[PDB]
Amino acid sequence: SAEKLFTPLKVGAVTAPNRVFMAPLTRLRSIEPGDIPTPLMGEYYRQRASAGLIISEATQISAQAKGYAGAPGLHSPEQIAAWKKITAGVHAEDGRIAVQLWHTGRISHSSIQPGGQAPVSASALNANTRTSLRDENGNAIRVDTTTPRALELDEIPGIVNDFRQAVANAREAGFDLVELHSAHGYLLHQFLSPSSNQRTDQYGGSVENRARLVLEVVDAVCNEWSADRIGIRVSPIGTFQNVDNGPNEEADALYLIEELAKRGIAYLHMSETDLAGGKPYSEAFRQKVRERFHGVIIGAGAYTAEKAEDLIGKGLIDAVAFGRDYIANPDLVARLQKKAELNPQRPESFYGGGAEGYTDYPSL
Ligand SMILES: Cc1cc2nc3c(=O)[nH]c(=O)nc-3n(C[C@H](O)[C@H](O)[C@H](O)COP(=O)(O)O)c2cc1C
Ligand SMILES: C[C@]12C=CC(=O)C=C1CC[C@@H]1[C@@H]2C(=O)C[C@@]2(C)[C@H]1CC[C@]2(O)/C(O)=C/O
Repeated sequence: SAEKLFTPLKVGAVTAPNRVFMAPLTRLRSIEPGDIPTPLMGEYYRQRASAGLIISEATQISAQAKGYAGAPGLHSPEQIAAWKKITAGVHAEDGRIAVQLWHTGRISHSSIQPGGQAPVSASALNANTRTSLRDENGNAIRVDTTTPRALELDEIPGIVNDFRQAVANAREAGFDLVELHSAHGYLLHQFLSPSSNQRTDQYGGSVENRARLVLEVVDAVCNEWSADRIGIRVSPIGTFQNVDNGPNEEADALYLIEELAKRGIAYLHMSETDLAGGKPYSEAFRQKVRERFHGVIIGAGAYTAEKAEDLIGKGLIDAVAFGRDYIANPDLVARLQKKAELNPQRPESFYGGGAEGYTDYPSL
């Protein structure tokens, strides 16, 4: 029963009974055509309802936002109807669930874009990585990303509106909170990073300009619903999927965080490392972040329970989001509380497929 990991925490409009959160995890098992959540996905989330808070797999705010075959959306009536069943399942088990909303930007492929056209981004620069599509048999396959088209200035308001509309849809779908995906090299992060943003208008250049889009989105969704329903995920230190954070990452991160604090949003979710190597956050930096944000702070990235307890005990973060351990342990909370062994992970089934390696992992 660790120490503080199993104590309640007020997270915006809801109250988590523990600080063991389920990180957003793309599993690519949605129905196509339609990018529709499935009953299987509903079962998967229901099995993990004991989490202090479940943060859903990244979900499209629009069809244009799609970058992976199998990722769900929250823009169509069918998607809203399917998500409604999933959130109800989680609530039936007394859990809480937030929907992570994204626009993949340049991490996409023309074959899954509307009209088969090139994807969009801050600038016309290829992501230089491989996204996941589906072959003729419906199996996940890695394919090089398509070079994007730079969004025209007059197209930006539309992007902001898509985020706003998706949040309105999330409210109807029964989600408890929404998490804006402003990390890991996706659209919002593409604007935030100098490496992927070479714009010469007000959306490029200074950190103020680079953060303009994400802050416009934050304001739009706070106005649409309520600030205490809004969370945001950032990965401001280091490099993620080829997108770094510039030569002044620390200062730029604090600027963004101070701006986010002004909106009084529910939480700040910090993704500290990418799947590969990554420089550890200094306690000094954590302190700088803590004193600038007055909401819940969630730490994530190869966390150990011990590390979570250490940082929560030091008053630097409030909760921890576990990714892969949640894939393999539906009842991770109980296991960590009883200090029980965990099920082994099967990475081969992280993406695509069906029930195997998804609803496959037993609870105690
Ligand atoms: C299979 C897989 C899918 C992921 N999908 C997402 C996602 O959709 N959105 C996101 O922000 N991060 C995503 N991540 C990152 C996780 O949220 C988490 O931060 C990461 O797994 C590192 O923590 P861990 O060591 O506890 O797994 C993904 C990671 C994995 C392994
Ligand atoms: C975890 C991840 C990272 C951050 C995020 O927000 C969402 C995801 C889900 C998809 C993952 C992605 C990666 O880290 C890169 C992967 C693993 C991709 C699927 C195929 C992939 O693009 C890879 O094979 C390219 O090398």
